[PDB]
Amino acid sequence: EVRLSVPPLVEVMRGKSVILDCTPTGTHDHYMLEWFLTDRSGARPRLASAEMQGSELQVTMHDTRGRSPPYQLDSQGRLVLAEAQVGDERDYVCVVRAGAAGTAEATARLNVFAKPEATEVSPNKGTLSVMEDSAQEIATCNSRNGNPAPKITWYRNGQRLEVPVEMNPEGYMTSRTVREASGLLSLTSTLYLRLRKDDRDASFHCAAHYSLPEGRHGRLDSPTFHLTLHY
Repeated sequence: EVRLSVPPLVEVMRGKSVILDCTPTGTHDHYMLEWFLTDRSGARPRLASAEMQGSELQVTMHDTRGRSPPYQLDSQGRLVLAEAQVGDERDYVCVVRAGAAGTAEATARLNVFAKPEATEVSPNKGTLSVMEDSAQEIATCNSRNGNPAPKITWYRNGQRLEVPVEMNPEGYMTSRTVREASGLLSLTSTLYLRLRKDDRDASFHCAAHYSLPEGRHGRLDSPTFHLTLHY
């Protein structure tokens, strides 16, 4: 009886082309292969249909959701996604119809990893003062348009500031994750610290940590800055 071999997980860098395999076994010379997407509504819009006979394949496109560039099948009926985008991060179903041998389906999850833009740091140059004892707005760090969501850390003189996101009088950081209209995820963190005399000479910077395919990671450090103080 027919059986379908589809990779459960496929990972790609944004912008890179990727192919989704669907190898049927236990079929004869003649069978059909179809690709579908899954809607949050449960419905499954058809992507493409392919009729295989010996080695001859006839493909018909049926895409109704649209893509740029367009979906396409390869000579084996594999789904080809050129220039992967976050929009492509979802489930894909392959169905094979092999007549008396049967019918089978399998799902592939495609994860698209987008490295966020260069880590941008905006120091507070307006109100910092060292006479004051409250937790002052030191700077804001932005890690835009990534996927998955980036993570931000803070440093003072090369050592990590282990400040929590909880509230407290001496130091902490905020985190705001925005889901862009595109689907991409931008992160904003602001560092808040009580300032002391020693901080007059301290240098600061932030860093974004992002996930990559095969469980790899990346890291984008922002430029280092010194504090602008007012008297």
